Amino acid sequence: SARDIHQLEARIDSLAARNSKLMETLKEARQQLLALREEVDRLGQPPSGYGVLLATHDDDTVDVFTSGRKMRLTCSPNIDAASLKKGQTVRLNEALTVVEAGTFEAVGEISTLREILADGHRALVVGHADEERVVWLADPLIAEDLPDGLPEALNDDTRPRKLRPGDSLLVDTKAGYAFERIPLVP
Amino acid sequence: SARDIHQLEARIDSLAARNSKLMETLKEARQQLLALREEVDRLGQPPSGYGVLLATHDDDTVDVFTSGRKMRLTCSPNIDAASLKKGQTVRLNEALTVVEAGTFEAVGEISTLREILADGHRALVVGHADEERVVWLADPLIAEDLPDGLPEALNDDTRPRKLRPGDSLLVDTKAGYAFERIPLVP
Amino acid sequence: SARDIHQLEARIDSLAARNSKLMETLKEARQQLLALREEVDRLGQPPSGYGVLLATHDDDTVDVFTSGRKMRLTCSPNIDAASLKKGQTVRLNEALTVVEAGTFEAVGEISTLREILADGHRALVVGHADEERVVWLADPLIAEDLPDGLPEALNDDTRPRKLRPGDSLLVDTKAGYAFERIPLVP
Amino acid sequence: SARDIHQLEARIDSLAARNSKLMETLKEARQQLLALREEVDRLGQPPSGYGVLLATHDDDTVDVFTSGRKMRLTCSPNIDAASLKKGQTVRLNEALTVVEAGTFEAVGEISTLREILADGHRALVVGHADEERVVWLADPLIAEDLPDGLPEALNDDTRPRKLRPGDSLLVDTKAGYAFERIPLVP
Amino acid sequence: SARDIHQLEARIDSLAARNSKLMETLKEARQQLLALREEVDRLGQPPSGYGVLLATHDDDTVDVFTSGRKMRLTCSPNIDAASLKKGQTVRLNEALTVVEAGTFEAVGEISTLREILADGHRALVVGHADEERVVWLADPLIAEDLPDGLPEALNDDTRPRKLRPGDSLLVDTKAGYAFERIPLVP
Amino acid sequence: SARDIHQLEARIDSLAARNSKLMETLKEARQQLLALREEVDRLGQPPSGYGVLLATHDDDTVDVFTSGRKMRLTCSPNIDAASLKKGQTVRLNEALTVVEAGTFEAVGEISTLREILADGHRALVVGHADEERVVWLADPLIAEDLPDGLPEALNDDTRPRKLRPGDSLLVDTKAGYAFERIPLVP
Repeated sequence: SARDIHQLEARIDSLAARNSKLMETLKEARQQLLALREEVDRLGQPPSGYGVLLATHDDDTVDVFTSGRKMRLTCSPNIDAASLKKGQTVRLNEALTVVEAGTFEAVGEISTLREILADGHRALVVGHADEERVVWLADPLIAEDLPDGLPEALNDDTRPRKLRPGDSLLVDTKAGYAFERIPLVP
Repeated sequence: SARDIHQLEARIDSLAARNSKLMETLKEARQQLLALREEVDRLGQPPSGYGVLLATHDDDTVDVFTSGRKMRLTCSPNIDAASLKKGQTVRLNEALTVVEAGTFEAVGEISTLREILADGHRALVVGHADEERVVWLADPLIAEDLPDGLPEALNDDTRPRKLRPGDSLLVDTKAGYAFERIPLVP
Repeated sequence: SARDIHQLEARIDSLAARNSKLMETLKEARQQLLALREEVDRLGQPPSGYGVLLATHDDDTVDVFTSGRKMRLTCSPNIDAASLKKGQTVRLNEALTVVEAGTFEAVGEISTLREILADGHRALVVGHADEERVVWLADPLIAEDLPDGLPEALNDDTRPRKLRPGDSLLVDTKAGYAFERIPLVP
Repeated sequence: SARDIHQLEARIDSLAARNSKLMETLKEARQQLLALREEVDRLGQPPSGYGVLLATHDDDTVDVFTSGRKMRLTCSPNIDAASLKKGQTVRLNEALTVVEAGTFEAVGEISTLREILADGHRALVVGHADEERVVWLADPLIAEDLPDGLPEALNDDTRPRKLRPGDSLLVDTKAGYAFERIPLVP
Repeated sequence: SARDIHQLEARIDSLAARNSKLMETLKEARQQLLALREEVDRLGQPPSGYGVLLATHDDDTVDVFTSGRKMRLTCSPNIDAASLKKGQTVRLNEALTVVEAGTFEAVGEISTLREILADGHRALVVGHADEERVVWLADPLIAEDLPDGLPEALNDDTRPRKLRPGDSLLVDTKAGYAFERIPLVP
Repeated sequence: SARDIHQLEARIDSLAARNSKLMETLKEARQQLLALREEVDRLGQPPSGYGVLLATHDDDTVDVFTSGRKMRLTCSPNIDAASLKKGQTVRLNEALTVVEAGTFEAVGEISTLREILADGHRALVVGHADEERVVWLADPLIAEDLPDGLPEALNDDTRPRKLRPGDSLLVDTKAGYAFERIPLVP
């Protein structure tokens, strides 16, 4: 027979055609993604401002505290929402839209703390003119595996301990955070 | 005339399984380009303001306290018309229109409580250097079912009670509320 | 005669015509007013800000004090400019245009008062760090039929009196107002 | 043929007095729709700013002090180019252009007067905690015809005088003026 | 010959033409300048703001300090850059662009000064609550021909001297300037 | 026929030297209209912001401190990549993009130095009333080649040294740095 031959020579074209047009739509999608993901680094571009991170949400939002208010902010793709730590300094572009995580604020108000609260997250800190406030503790100061502390009879060690009613802390009253311990010798 | 039909059946059987390896990788391209495009499509929609709740109105409206000032603004169809409590933190969108309820601002100044006021609603508190301001109390400080306390002849106070003058309670002098009590120890 | 009949049948049409077109222009004016006055309630719509009222004018203006300056502000139709009392919290829409009157600011700075002034409107109040300032008194504290006083030998009454050099007042140093008396037990 | 003419004379006499009841109610519609439309047409024109007057210039210009800062701006044709006195309240329109004179800011800080100054224009006053600032005086404190005083050997001072050091006078340290004297009593 | 005559009658036109068109281009330039220089007085027009002059550059720019930041600002033609004195109140139009020079600030914070620095330009002033700060000195207080000082035994002269560890100064802590001496008598 | 040729040679010789007096004054018009137009063309280009330098990044970026806040922004491909020192006063254009090094903010608060810190980068200084803050030090306070000092048994300290606790050093607590040291004398 001579109809089968013409029936195949027709399927081969009906398949070469679907192969030309598919190979192209991929290039179109792989060009498209390299553009969208080039866009996401355009988001992390300077000039950018800095807020403290108050708390994490489930739906990829953050309570950040920036420019003096509590804001609830959408963050970038590029940023890993699990590994965001309470009270860490984040970065943010024009329209606020988070784009990095960062150290902890390292400079500022010192105040001595008077006790840790039932919560286990908040301190009674006492600032400078016998002023008392209640801050959140930056995850790093209640942190899981922090050494007992040991006594105070092999003198000044200052290496990282769990928190004592005595220590001096670096805080941001404006925000609501503790941040780090400090050696004082009074 | 029979090799002709192998050739064909062999170009075919070869394309249709290149056609199906592409089918499958183009699927897994669209599925990454569409999950990314929604994340980015979310970053477009503006962020959220937060503010303290100052009083319900027999209107639809509320007196909140947002980016510094005392404003009166409407609620969205979807939140509990009047069953949010005086002085809780709420969320607010771009055009300023409440949309959630929340916790209780839980960090801030500590004052002592000079005496609850005339009408059982305001307190007169003394701040950090003696200066006396008069604050609204927020519901869970005067809710209906709070134990009279007993006098103090067994020790421990950590558990909910009616406000006795003397108590150190926490307060946001720029907004006007007190928000929770503090387990004092000397 | 047959000219009079045609002369009336012509006046009746010349009057039926003026009656069709008048009945319509009214509907046009009564629709127009229901739109203008619907607009005036669109003005009192949320989101809205709140200022203190300094003093009233003849030509429907107010000296209000909102967001930190003195402003001379036009108010809404809906508003009864003679029932406005010096130092009364008003409300204001987007472009500042008053739209309600209201209670009295109820929370804030307590200070004690050292004397009323020859004016009979202004006080020497003495705040917290032996700081002295001079506020306007909210009409309610010099009000006409304020019961005299009587001594203090049937003890604590705290029901409304005329104002003593003793009492503690709720003020807004920012604005310049007193607002209410307070029972301090001392 | 005579009933015909009653009928007519009776349709007429009936319309022309429906025509005149409408005439009159449409009048009283236009008279409410036009009195309202002017009130609303007024709410369009922007509100007014206020500021203190810092010094006449032999130009047309004044150095006033408005939304917090110290600006120099023109006067409107219609106010008396030179006859307004150093440090009185003035009104200002949207494009900042003075338009009125006013009273004297009548409420604020109270300082004592340490000694009038070198040139007879500035005072050195001590504020509420001991800081000493140096303020301009406003005309009615150094105007030309003020009683030399008398020593004090009969009591009551409430009447206009030349400033004796000691006198507590009232002042607006962020703007720089003093504004009026105060009856002391011990 | 008759070709020379036609050769001159042609140069005279070729020169009358260059004379018509030149006389016009001048009017065009002299009209243009009277417009540009009319523009430069339109720049010094009210409403205008007031900054302190920090330091002068060579390239017609200034470090002024206005509205709380340090700014490097271009000034107008009309203004003589080498007659600008460190710490002199300047004026500035809408877009900041200097347009006058001025007196010195005249009112403000008094503090006594503990010493002049090795620099010879900066003082250790000491403000009110035993607060120490370090200001630039307005040229006028280290000025070249400042008479000596002399002892203090022909009593209070107050007439202009060179600066002592004793005197009280008028300063702007916000800017960083001293400005003038003051005769206190304690 | 010969007067004809004087006439001509005399109109010519007269125009061509009016033509050359204009030539020359039009030159001196263009030369003033173009030197002015460039001065004015400069006043168009926006002014400059300044801010403190908070830390180099192994990116291309810096953490500066500008119009009050703490931002991270890029450098102009012409300033020294990372050989600018921590906490020096840089300048910034309109779109906020650094463009220069500068001196050292030389005026401000004076504090005493309690003890240099753990990692030799932050100090803990006490301020003016007793509050203690923790500040970044700016290169020249801890650069490499600074004399150990010697003890105090001959006098005069004015010359560069390593920071001994006690020293009064200047500092800008809102930004975070200290900046230079002060020759103390009791």
